[PDB]
Amino acid sequence: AHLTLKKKVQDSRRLVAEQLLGVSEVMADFSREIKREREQHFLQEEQIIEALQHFGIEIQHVEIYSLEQGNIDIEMTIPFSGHGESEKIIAPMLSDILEEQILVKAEQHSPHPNGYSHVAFGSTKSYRVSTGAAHAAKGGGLVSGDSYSMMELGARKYAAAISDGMGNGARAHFESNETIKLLEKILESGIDEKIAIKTINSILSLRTTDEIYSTLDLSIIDLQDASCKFLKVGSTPSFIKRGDQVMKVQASNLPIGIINEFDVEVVSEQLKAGDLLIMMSDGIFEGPKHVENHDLWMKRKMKGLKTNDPQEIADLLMEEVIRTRSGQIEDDMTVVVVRIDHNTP
Amino acid sequence: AHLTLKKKVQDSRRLVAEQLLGVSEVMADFSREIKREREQHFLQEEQIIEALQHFGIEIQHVEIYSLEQGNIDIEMTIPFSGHEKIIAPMLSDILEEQILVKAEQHSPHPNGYSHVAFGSTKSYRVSTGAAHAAKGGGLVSGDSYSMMELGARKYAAAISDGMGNGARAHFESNETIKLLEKILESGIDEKIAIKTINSILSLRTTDEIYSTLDLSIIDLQDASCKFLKVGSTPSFIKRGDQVMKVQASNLPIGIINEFDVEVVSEQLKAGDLLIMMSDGIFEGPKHVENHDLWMKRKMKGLKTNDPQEIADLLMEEVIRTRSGQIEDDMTVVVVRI
Repeated sequence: AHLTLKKKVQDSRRLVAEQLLGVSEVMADFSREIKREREQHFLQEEQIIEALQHFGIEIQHVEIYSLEQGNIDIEMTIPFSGHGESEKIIAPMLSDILEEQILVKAEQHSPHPNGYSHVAFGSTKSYRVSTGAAHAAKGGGLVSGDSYSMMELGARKYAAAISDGMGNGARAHFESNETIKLLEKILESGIDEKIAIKTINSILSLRTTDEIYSTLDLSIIDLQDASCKFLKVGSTPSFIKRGDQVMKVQASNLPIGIINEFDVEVVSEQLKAGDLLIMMSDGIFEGPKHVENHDLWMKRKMKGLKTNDPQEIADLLMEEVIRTRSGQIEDDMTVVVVRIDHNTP
Repeated sequence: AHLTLKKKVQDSRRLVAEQLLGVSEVMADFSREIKREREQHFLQEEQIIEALQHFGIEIQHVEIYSLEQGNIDIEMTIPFSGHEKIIAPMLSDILEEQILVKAEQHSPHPNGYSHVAFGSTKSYRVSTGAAHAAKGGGLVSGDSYSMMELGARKYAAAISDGMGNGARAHFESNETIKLLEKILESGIDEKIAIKTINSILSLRTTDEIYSTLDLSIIDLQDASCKFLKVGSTPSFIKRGDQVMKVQASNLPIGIINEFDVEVVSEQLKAGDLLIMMSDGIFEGPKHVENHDLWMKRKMKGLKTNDPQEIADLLMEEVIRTRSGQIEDDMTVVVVRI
């Protein structure tokens, strides 16, 4: 409730600049963070070659292909020698990485007095992951307004994202499918997840509307110690099932765009082997039209599930929401399940 | 190739990272370019207040609302005085454009009440017109266009195509122009504004990934034009009876080319007609070898200067080459000076 100020084109021009300066800040903040990751691995590489010279080990042949904390892969070649010397030179190799355990793969191919022993070292992963999902559209036809994806990023972590958006058929998929495709590439870079969401949230800021773009739900399970990073930027609830318990995780923040200041909060939970992480969109959680308490209804539905296969769990919950109606589907429905259990190699 | 590249996921993610550093590079360069203009507007502002002070009227309460080379608008307060001569030097220190007067003398009394406002001057009036059509002749077309004015200095016109189908391409075309409508509005170098759009739209590292673009910028200062073409989409200029075609060798939007986009400049005068079309109109007539010579004879047959009629009478004539069929999305934009 102010004056007129009808010469407002300049006020819009300089305001759009701050939108372009704001996103340029998170891009520069992303550039210095990835450069910091380049300097750590480079410093780790220098520290590794000095440690070899000092310890009584032979530098007959060496090749370093890549050195990420998740995907550790280096190759060496040393004289044949004898006994457990191929692995007791690895004890300092674990300590030089300071964080990761290293295993040995020794390929000795020289049935002659001359020494030709080629060896490769790789990272170790714990907790094997099993996946499965169920998909459904509002009209049950062709393409749904909800999009999901779940891919593994090397050895360390398994990712799972779900995006919603608008309710229209074509108007919501092209906007929801693009979010996951943009997230599927930014998460592949190996950047901090809390920063990766601000970077996606900044790029997708368009028109300065309310609830502009695709809401999203990201869950990343670290295989190092079976920890999870619950990132909710779509305000969609998620659940964890351990035997017969059902623990609900939720977070306060608004959809993707520039709807909130001071970005997105992270939520962490600790799980063990045999646990079941199920996620759904708003079409399943608010699916049944004749239900008041959607939290108790979703908890009791899982306690009746008597299986550990993640594929069946996604379907028995999906069709149970359909059972509450006369086969009706009043909204786009999507559910993703992930199970955790050790490798036991 | 080389080895069997077992753990390519490491080599494939370092490449995706470098793609994301490239767009982060032009974004930091975009920030330094607008900061350069913000330091230019600030350095000129300090240059203004000392020149305004040295005068028998004193600065009093001068108000500078905004000072970009396109929209110059400032207000001052001066004594009643009598017989605008303070604006001829005010135009010289800014070193560009021209300034007009707008001084209204309120209170016809020997008081010192007198408000004044100064604004930029624009030359060469623009006239617009376009024609729209869908692939199946339906409601949803794969081509999207827009033509808005950015203050006083320039009139813009963009056309994007993309895929052939109506649904898969309507989102990619509508998104390109909406993203272009915000990057051009910020006020930045046109050559750098294109590398900003193309870097953001780099996704999946495919061939001919996203929407091809056709940008035409008409400067109202001296009637110069900046032809920016991403996708080798031809355009034409009509002056009386001449038909000049502009083209560029660069490839569609994405990261399909290195060393960014070449800029093309042209000089036009009054009465000229800038027409633009997508690949659905230029390749409209299917039983034609030379699409350029065919399009040239069609414009010499156009006998009107109304930009709206030119867009329809050219589009409807492309339909006549077929049996009323529309084999692809069609879009044409006409601009007169």
